[PDB]
Amino acid sequence: VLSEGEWQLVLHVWAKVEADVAGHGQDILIRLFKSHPETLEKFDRFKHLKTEAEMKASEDLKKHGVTVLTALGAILKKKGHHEAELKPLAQSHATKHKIPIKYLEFISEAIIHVLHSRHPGDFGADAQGAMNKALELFRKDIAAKYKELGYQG
Ligand code: HEM
Repeated sequence: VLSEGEWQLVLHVWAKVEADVAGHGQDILIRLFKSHPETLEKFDRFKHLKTEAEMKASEDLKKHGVTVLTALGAILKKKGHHEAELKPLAQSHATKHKIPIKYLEFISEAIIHVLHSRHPGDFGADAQGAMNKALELFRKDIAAKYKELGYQG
C-alpha cells in the first residue's frame, strides 16, 4: 500500500509526463524493444521495425505509446483503487496479447528510466522509490488476475 506522500511523489512526476505524452511513450517503447527484443516480437503491429531510427519514425508506434501511457496515467490517478481499470487490461494482455508478467516488469523499468532522464528534478530517489512501488502494485494486481485466468505460469 503506498502512503499519501508516496502517491504525491508519483503523481507529481506524472503530471510532468503529461506535458508530452507522445514523446515519453516513444522513448519508453523504444527502450523496451531495444533492451528486451522478445517484447517487440509480441507486436505484429511493430515487428517490421529493425532499427531505432525506424522506430522513432513510426507514427503508429507514437500513437500506441499514447494509448499505453493514457491507460497507465488513469490507473495511477486512482491511487490503488484501480480494479475497474485493470480488469479489461489483464484480460486482454493475458488472453489475447499473451504478455508474461515478466514483460510488465520490463516495461516498468523502461518507464522509470525515461522519467529519470526527462524529469531529474522531480524524480529524485524518493520519487523513484515511490514510482517503483506504484508499478509493483500494478504488477501485483495484474498478476492476481492472470493467476485467476490460468496465465501466471
Ligand atoms: C504499463 C503497461 C502496459 C499498459 C498500461 C498497456 C496498455 C495497453 C492498452 C491500453 C492497449 C490497447 C487496449 C487493449 O488491447 O487492452 C494495449 C495493447 C497491446 N499491448 Fe499493452 N500495455 C502495457 C504493457 C504491454 C507490454 C509489456 C506488452 C508487450 C511486451 C504489451 C503488448 C500489447 C499488445 C501486443 C497490444 C495490441 C497492439 C495492437 O496490435 O494494436 N503491452 N496495451
